[PDB]
Amino acid sequence: SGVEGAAFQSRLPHDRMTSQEAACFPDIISGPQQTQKVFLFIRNRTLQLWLDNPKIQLTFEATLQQLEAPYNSDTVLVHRVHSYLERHGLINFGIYKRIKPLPTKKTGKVIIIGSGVSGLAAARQLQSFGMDVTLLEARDRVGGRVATFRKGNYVADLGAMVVTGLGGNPMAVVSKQVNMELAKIKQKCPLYEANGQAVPKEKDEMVEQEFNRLLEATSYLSHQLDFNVLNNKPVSLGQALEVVIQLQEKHVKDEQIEHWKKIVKTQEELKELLNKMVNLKEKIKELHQQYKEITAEFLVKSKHRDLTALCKEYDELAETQGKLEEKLQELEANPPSDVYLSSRDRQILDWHFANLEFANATPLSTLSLKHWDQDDDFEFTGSHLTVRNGYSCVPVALAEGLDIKLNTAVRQVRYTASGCEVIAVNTRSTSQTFIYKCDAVLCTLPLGVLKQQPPAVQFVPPLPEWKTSAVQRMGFGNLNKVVLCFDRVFWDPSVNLFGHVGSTTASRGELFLFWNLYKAPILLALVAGEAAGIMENISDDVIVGRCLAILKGIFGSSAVPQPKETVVSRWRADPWARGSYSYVAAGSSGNDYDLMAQPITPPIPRLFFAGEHTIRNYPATVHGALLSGLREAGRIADQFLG
Ligand SMILES: Cc1cc2c(cc1C)N1[C@H](O)C[C@H](c3ccccc3)[C@]13C(=O)NC(=O)N=C3N2C[C@H](O)[C@H](O)[C@H](O)COP(=O)(O)OP(=O)(O)OC[C@H]1O[C@@H](n2cnc3c(N)ncnc32)[C@H](O)[C@@H]1O
Repeated sequence: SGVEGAAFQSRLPHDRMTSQEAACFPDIISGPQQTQKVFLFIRNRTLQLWLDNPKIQLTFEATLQQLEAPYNSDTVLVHRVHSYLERHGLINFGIYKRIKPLPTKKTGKVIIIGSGVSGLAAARQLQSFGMDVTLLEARDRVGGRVATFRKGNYVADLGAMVVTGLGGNPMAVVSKQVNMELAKIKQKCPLYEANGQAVPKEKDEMVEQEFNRLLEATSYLSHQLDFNVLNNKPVSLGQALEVVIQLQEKHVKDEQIEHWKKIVKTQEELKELLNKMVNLKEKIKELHQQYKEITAEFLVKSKHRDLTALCKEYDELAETQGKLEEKLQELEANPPSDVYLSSRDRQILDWHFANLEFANATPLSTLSLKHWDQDDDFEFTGSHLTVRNGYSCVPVALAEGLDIKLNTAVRQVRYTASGCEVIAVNTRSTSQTFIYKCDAVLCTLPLGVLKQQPPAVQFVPPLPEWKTSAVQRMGFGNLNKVVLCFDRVFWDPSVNLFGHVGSTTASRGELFLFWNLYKAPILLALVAGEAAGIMENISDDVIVGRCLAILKGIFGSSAVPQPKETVVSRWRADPWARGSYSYVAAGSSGNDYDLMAQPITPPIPRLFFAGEHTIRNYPATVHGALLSGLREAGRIADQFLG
């Protein structure tokens, strides 16, 4: 299934046309289904040709010469499919050799706000389409939230560092184009408690099992019993989790109660049984006395078959007594669980919640119970990988040949029914400003900058209410890293990651996870959830000291030398980001991502949007950013080039 795999790798069903293709090829969708079969094959085959060699431009001509008969005869259809694929960034995207050099005459001018992956991806597309494009970047580097530290042989990412499974991932193509080295993340993640001792395989698995069960429960509660609103306030994932935990504790307490009652009941039956036996002994004594006084040949017989009958009674009770002392001791030896989670178990469980806070870049109490995993259905297949040589290799290579103006911060964006003006200032001399005129503006401003109050950049006219309302509802998280560069490796080189279990629920996200990913002796420590924003207020030295303390508790002091180099990110305080990435906040939904993607048009579309926050099925990702850029380049070219 070569062509079939090509469609998969392109996130398209191989045997049916998408709604997009239906709209662009209405004559095919509403026509002979045999022609649709032909359409799909041309489409799947063209994708295969491009995917099999993503370093070279796939021209219409080369596509035609590589298609087998009878397909190579339907010249017009092939061109229509090739044009569509190319326009929408499914082929000829990223970085590749052009066999058809760009035309000197550039049509239409577009200003791209932001030199991150979304802006870079859109820029390269728009340029290859023959448009005049210039990127305005506030920083003194490209890449935005993809940021790599490089010094000597030391390499470390302060922003994006993980690639999520290549099957269907556009980054698979970009990886090949820039020769980026990817290493699969080994699953083994040993956990160490606050005292530094490792958590036994048993408990680790047990608690991880409970974590999974608790999450599954919140999903059942949400997508079955429709428990998504309470007191008119949307329910958060954190909220639902604590409720599920409470029920588990209630259930444990109930089975404990019932058990104690079995004990008490058995204990009462015994006391009462012992009491009638004591009375039967007193009744036997009444006989082993008195009994012994000439008709006796019949009086002794009588007193005998009488005194014995009282033993066919007594030791008979000692029997029905042994069946209780047995039942009793059996119960007081097999007690149900005393608690749902021991104090130590709860801390380990909090580590798993912190991990989830890292993945969504926000405390669980802010996540939408109903929509936090709204995009799960779009995950790519395969192991998640890490960028051994620094993720910045992508934006750096994508910037090749582009007209990028660094140290240029945009402060105003004017858009009228007949053109656009973008005002920016030099960040090195806020005295001098710049005024760039253009036909269209592509804003790849991070959601955190768009939420900023007072606003960092002004829109004239101001953005619509349906747009600003979406920006306000959507969540924008935070996550930070501490890069520790050593001259020696004192950790287990075969382990990619290991966790640090915090002491309290509130600080569970503080330096809870360490990553071993590079050539040089470098460790990355994460700061998630509530800890992320707070720790930004701590100086590098103090935060590094707390890292070494964690490390020394694990590997022993004297084993951990002082770091030669350290880097600490503070994404929330970074004025060009104001956070790490978006998340679906309680009260928001995947629809806000669609609203974020909508162009603003006063008589015709003028202001466009790209960025990790404008792509519903792939939010908060580098690939999502990439795709949003390809998407917008297509929408813009359609408007200005037709
Ligand atoms: C910061 C950060 C982010 C991540 C991550 C870590 C950190 C510390 N990692 C996390 O460790 C895990 C997270 C992840 C892993 C697996 C699945 C999903 C996500 C990840 C990662 O590994 N992998 C990933 O794909 N994305 C990450 N993310 C998110 C991705 O990095 C982003 O979604 C993606 O890089 C976003 O690119 P973009 O093009 O949408 O936006 P920016 O790159 O922010 O560019 C906007 C530009 O506007 C510029 N600017 C600001 N004001 C200006 C103005 N008005 N005019 C001129 N320029 C302006 C800013 O400098 C900025 O460069």
